[PDB]
Amino acid sequence: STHFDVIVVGAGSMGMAAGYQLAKQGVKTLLVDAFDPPHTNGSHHGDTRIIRHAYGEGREYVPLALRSQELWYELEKETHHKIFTKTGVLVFGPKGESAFVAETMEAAKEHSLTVDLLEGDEINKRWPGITVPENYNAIFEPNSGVLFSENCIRAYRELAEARGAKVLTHTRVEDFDISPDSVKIETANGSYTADKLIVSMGAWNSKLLSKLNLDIPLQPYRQVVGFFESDESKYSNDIDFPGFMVEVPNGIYYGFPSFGGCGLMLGYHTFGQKIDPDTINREFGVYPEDESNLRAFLEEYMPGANGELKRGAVCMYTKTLDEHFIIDLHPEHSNVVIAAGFSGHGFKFSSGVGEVLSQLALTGKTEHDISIFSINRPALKESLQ
Ligand SMILES: Cc1cc2nc3c(=O)[nH]c(=O)nc-3n(C[C@H](O)[C@H](O)[C@H](O)COP(=O)(O)OP(=O)(O)OC[C@H]3O[C@@H](n4cnc5c(N)ncnc54)[C@H](O)[C@@H]3O)c2cc1C
Ligand SMILES: [Cl-]
Repeated sequence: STHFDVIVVGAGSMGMAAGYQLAKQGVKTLLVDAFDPPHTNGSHHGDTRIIRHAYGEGREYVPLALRSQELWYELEKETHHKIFTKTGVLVFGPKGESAFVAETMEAAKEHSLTVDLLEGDEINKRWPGITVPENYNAIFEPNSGVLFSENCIRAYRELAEARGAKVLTHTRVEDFDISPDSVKIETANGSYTADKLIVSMGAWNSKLLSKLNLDIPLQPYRQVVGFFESDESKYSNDIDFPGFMVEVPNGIYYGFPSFGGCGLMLGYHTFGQKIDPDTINREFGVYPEDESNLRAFLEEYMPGANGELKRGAVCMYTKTLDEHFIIDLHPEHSNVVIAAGFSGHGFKFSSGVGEVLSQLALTGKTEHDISIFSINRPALKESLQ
């Protein structure tokens, strides 16, 4: 008996950003979440996320990253919660052997991004505590950095609610009923209707998009991070130790300097367990690889950051087959917007994605170029159910 203008299902990284954008414009919005964001059951916890701009994954990503960066600076000004610290982001790998490094370097050139290029011992000299072989090269982006991701969602929620958005917590959406002129969601706490729907359920998109007659390969992965006791004279943000994402022969790792003595945090990017979001084991350390894959990197490349484990977390990626996002209207329903498959690299864009989703919901179009995120693209291996 309350009709909304827009309902957002899944008020996490993408949905809460969309909620803020909609509320800002006086759009009557309901956000429904299975938990109470920010929380520790989805893809947004573990405190910190890298934002970088030299995005070799595709041209379309660079302006989205730069717009998102400006939106994060705006958010910083709007809230009391801490949003962004400009740690810089270091990318390294073996010379001539890392597509990730090469693509990052190409992206910086193509978009005239401000970066430093260094190699071998220059890396170890600039950032004491890093020990790479002489045949490694690097590209450092001084103006990118680290987002406090739980703070971001909390701030967007507070601002959205202040403007009149309603947030229904601890409420799982179980089904959808879509009409030419309205949308309906079904939950154990009641059913709700609106003119438009945004669907942004994170790892649960892989289970519930079938309720919208969609059959899209989406695989959730269990991805752990650990915080380690570190040499603070080397690895502290206070001594300019950078965020990093790097490629070594056995994969990609990412991490964060120690903030206020929390310890250096590390994740292994290219490996995780295939899981179901409803049965995933969210306890860190239950597989020996959780800790050992991290320490194998640290002892080789960041040896003074390989101390006692201070904290672990268990988070999820949701991968598409091509590892590009899905941001598009539902092919059968122009009043339904889908945001899915962020493939372990979506958080930095979540501010810009909130803007895109807002535009798609209200106008059926966006000013951003999102062509590479089309739900109809062949590399998805997608169709209707
Ligand atoms: C360990 C780790 C490190 C990462 N590091 C980075 C990084 O450094 N840089 C970067 O850009 N990205 C990073 N990412 C990726 C980024 O965090 C994700 O791409 C992004 O958070 C996905 O956002 P989302 O809104 O799709 O999912 P979420 O933020 O998980 O939001 C989905 C929401 O949907 C809700 N929901 C689920 N089912 C229902 C239902 N049936 N009804 C109602 N609500 C429902 C959930 O409760 C949740 O709140 C990392 C991810 C992980 C796991
Ligand atoms: Cl993801």
